[PDB]
Amino acid sequence: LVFYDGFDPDAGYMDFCVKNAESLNLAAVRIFFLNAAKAKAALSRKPERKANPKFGEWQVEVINNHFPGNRNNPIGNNDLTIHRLSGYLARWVLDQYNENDDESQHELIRTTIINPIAESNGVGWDSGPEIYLSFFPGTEMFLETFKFYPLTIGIHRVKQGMMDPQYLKKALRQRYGTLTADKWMSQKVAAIAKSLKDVEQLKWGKGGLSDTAKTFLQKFGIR
Amino acid sequence: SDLVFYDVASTGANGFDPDAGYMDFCVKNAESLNLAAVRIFFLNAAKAKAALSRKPERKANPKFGEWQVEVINNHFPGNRNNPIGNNDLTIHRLSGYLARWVLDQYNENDDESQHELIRTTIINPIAESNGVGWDSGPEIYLSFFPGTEMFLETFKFYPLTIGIHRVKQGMMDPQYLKKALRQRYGTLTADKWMSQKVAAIAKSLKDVEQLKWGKGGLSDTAKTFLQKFGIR
Amino acid sequence: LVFYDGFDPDAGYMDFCVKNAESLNLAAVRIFFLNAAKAKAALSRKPERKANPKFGEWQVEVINNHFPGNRNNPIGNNDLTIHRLSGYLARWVLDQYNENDDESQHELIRTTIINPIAESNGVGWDSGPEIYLSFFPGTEMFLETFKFYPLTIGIHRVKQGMMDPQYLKKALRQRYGTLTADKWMSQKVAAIAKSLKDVEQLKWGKGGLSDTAKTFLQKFGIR
Amino acid sequence: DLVFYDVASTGANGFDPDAGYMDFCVKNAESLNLAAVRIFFLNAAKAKAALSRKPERKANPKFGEWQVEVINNHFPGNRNNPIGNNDLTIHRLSGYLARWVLDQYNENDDESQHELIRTTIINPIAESNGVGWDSGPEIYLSFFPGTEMFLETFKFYPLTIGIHRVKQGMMDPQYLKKALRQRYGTLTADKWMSQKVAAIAKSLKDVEQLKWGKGGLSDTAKTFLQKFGIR
RNA sequence: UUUUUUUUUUUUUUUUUUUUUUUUUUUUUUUUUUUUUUUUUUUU
Repeated sequence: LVFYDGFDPDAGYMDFCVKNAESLNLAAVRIFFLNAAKAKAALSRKPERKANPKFGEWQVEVINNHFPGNRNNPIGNNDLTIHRLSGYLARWVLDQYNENDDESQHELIRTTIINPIAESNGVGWDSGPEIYLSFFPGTEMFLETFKFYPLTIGIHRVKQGMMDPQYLKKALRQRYGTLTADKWMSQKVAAIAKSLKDVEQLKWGKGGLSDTAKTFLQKFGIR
Repeated sequence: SDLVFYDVASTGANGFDPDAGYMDFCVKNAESLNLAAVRIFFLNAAKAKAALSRKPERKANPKFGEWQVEVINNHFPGNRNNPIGNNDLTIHRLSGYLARWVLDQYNENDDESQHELIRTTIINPIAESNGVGWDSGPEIYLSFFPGTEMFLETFKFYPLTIGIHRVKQGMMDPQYLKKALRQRYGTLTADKWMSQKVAAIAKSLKDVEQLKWGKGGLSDTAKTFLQKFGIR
Repeated sequence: LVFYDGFDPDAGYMDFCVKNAESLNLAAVRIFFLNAAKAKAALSRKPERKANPKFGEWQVEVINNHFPGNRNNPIGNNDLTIHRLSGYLARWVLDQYNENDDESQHELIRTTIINPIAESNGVGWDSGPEIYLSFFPGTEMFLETFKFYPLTIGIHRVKQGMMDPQYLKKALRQRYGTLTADKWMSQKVAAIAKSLKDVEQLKWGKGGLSDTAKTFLQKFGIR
Repeated sequence: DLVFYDVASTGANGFDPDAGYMDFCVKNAESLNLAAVRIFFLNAAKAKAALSRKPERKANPKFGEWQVEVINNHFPGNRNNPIGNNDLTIHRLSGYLARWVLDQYNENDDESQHELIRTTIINPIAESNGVGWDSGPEIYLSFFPGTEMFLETFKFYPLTIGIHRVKQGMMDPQYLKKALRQRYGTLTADKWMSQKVAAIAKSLKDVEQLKWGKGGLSDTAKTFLQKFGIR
């Protein structure tokens, strides 16, 4: 009853890869990305402080504070949330891709791994492995790795009134490799603007069902 | 809530024709059907869904009244990708096939005695739970069963438009409409019937919109009673 | 896998009184009726199937299906919900009152036991023990005991657009002692109409939120 | 946990916040300063939660280097413990101190001392709706709880903030009731609700014209984002 | 359908208690894809 008055994800990734490089494969991760949603829900229902969900055949200790009451429980730099997984695991896939040149293996990834959030906006692997994987949440942790895309997708989304600005706040504090938010907002402006044009010219069309159906339903007042 | 998650494949197409599966079904079963059997089913459908999501077996054989049948189970979490041939049965597909079977019965004759029996016997909890009864029409009453989006023509678009009205009122999550929107109107693609049969649909909607949408109906004696005290 | 095709509160009361006559007193009950609300809330947050809430110093096993998902879990004729307590417990108070003639004890009840729903409509013990206690939910289970008041309050409420009719449905199926809904709707019409006049002439303004305030808030688009 | 207790029935007592405020300033003016208070306002909710564990009737918490005798009935069992119009709860402190800060600001027109105050003292709730000192002192501090004790002094803002909050469905209307029974200096609610209606609607318009974000965003971020056509 | 269940109504008090609570490479709240497939709301 008496009163007075630093998380690095690059580090967290090395930690995470170490403990799990062993147990990972495409089919496991694929299944994670599909149910990233489903678990956010369930964990909000569970009152517990931790949980060990299983994706396919890869169980993992994640911290739960999706439950209403836990939302403010502090978290160590090696701890996992679904968000942090989504980020780390996205980065993993990219690393799997750049590992090699194999068109056969590259095609396996584009076949196995699938990103609903991206596909829901008509964006596919053909657009770019970076830009594709940037739609997964948690990629704001690795702006240099993902070429500002996780940011600029957000920017572009906010510009079209499809996202509440307050969801950018996560990304705007994050580093660019070894630069503070305050520094790179100043230095990397053109680079960011390049990375936005790149985002702008994607097809933001397909994904929202067929076009016929899009419109049909609009006729009877819906979205 | 036991936080086990699984794959969800693509395996595109499958070309499932419900009219095809329906005939195969009537052939194999017409023999063993009757209002008592079916009546029961429609009341224990959701019951049977829940119970199959415990039983880990791939196939099951439930029994309604005195009618047993081979259904495919993948209500159970792990089984949700088990592939299904266009003659096989899920609860869903039965609910659709049987809903149509009942319609055929009604339309078979104009016997006021047999229609009597049908209204009286068979019952759609979902319809009644929106304050809707047989008197609104047969086609519209049975369209409230799930599975009837397999036969959009046969039920005069009502399965689609019920869904649309449901969304328009924020009574339903739009994900659940998507089922219908990929279905056919007898011999058309969605792409086609969405383009052409728009007027026909808006009619079907108007009909659905003019139903006594109550949620939890009342008894008829209660209204005439309350109407004594100036309530209506 | 194989399929085919009624709760009597008079009985449920005897069961309930038996198991709890022992542990009850005014100060306990009083506290229940105050937090009847607060528990409806909390139980909706708890995912569990049962709960043992404590009112003052009287703990009790009640069935929870205030949680969204449990709402359809079937319930035995001896089981308690808050609603069924509220009813039973209301009946208990009346029985306490008619037990005796003691003006001293009668005054202890009017002092100890308090009904917000009644007082919020300006209705107090002076109106009648029956009519007062009829504002408590769950009294529809005992229409004969509470002289059609639980019903007619509802009727009168609906007449003044202060209640959605659909809340009367509970009461309209309930018995009058040993008569079906279908029978007494026919036979007891005058009696009901007497019990409604009785209701009509109470004071519906006082006790609640002051009329000045009612309006004030309306001016800034509020009720 | 579901452990329900009884409820107070006694009425009116007399708690005159202007009275209790002077007694308080008298007893404590001595020991107060921006550092102490600054701290309080940041650990107020912290202290609430901690007192609802400590079963004692009274407590003596300390902020910065300022200790004080508060009355605890955050603890479940204690919620009916009766309180004299000179005693302190966290709530009443929040109100008293919010007023103390205002007196400080108004004491002079020293741009140097106002500087210090804006810089030091900080209302998490105001900042967490995207509101800062620049919106005005009276309006900024009204976001503290307890300031409904002094509706005049804070230009109705404590009431109208609450109203706007409900109008937006950001708040449960039960929590407005506190204010609606309070005074406007020398009037009953009954009176000031009747008469000072225009004055209130003004105070509302002011509150409604605040930059109601929710969660701040650094000033550099806005000017940055304004390069890409975002505000 | 229901002698079921659930969702509105929960008193006065210049009283008391209960939601809001900034900086942060923290945390939480949006976006979650194709098939006349399958699963997941609707159930008198």
